Amino acid sequence: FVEMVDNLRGKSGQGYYVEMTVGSPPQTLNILVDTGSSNFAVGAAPHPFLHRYYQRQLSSTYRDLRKGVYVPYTQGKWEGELGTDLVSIPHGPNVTVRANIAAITESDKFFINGSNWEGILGLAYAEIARPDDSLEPFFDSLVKQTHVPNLFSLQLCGAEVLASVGGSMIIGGIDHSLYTGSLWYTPIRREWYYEVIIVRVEINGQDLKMDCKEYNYDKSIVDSGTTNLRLPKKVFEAAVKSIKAASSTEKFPDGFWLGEQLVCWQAGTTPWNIFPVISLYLMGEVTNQSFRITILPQQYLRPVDCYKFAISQSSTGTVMGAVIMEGFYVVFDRARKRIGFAVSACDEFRTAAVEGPFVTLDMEDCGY
Ligand SMILES: CN1C(=O)[C@@](c2ccc(OC(F)F)cc2)(c2ccc(F)c(C#CCCCF)c2)N=C1N
Repeated sequence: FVEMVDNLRGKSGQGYYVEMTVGSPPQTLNILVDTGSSNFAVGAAPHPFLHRYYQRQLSSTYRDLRKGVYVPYTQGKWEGELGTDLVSIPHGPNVTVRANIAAITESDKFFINGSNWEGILGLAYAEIARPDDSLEPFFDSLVKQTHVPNLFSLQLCGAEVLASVGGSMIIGGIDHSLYTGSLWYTPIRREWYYEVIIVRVEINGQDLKMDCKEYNYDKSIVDSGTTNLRLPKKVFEAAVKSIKAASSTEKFPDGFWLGEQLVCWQAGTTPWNIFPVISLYLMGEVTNQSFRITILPQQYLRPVDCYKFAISQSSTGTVMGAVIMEGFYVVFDRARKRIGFAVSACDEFRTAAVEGPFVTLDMEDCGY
């Protein structure tokens, strides 16, 4: 998997993308790695934010499925045309797949100005594919057509323009050099999103003491296509109160805590130690057993030395977005219906951690 290391790039808050080629001859595009959706959806017509796009006309191997797709969603919308073509990942496995491609012809608030990607690689399951679950997701095609093992892993690394970020998507395996210590696994509750179960939450060692159903209300998911840790309303309010209290030696405006206003210190003086660590305890493979992943302010204050608060409110459940994933090497073990976490290879007092087991009772009752 040596050749797949550092195959991801992005700008802070604009997602991580992998280089792909579509069609014959190959057309090079940058594609968002998105565990929170299930379509391979690519810009296929001019757009003000797109500097290149997929040209079906130019591909000898393109096949029209003669059906459209319209996807309205919360933040925006897109419209397109379904078909198939040959798809490769130059810094991925040495294979070529015939995949479904939604060629986006019209969109609103979908593409991001300056992001440097032109499409999305939906890595989640067929249940949430558009227009419906009959449209085989890319990874499913890849596994069915090739000898690639049914697993992928993501090392998303942190670190005037938006700061450039990097990482690795290891397709078909686990690269031991990308993590230290043990890999701890949480069950995939249901194969639609990468749905998981959080059984408790601590801020600086202090239990939020909520009924665990609250942490998963109405679901909890692992989503590389979301920047923030997003939390259900009641959990969000409990969390910010706790973080405000720990960092009380300094005062910040409401705009900061609402994740919309930046906060600055002079270069090098960021008081990391006034901000608490946050531990999410995930359901273990064994009943009554959990493990915790612990994240630092360095993860949840996102650089814009100016930072935005990267924890925000959700009405669609918990979203463990890039800022959770950036602490860790994350294994999407589809074959064994489980997601692994270990401390990623990528300050002086604190470190991100993955630690277990911890005995917490009635974990199945945390669902919903
Ligand atoms: C939450 N989320 C989205 O809204 C979405 C998405 C993807 C496909 C969809 O339709 C499907 F049918 F093609 C609908 C929604 C998404 C859409 C547009 C975007 F610029 C981004 C992004 C980004 C970079 C910041 C976090 F990286 C994510 N991906 C996620 N995880």
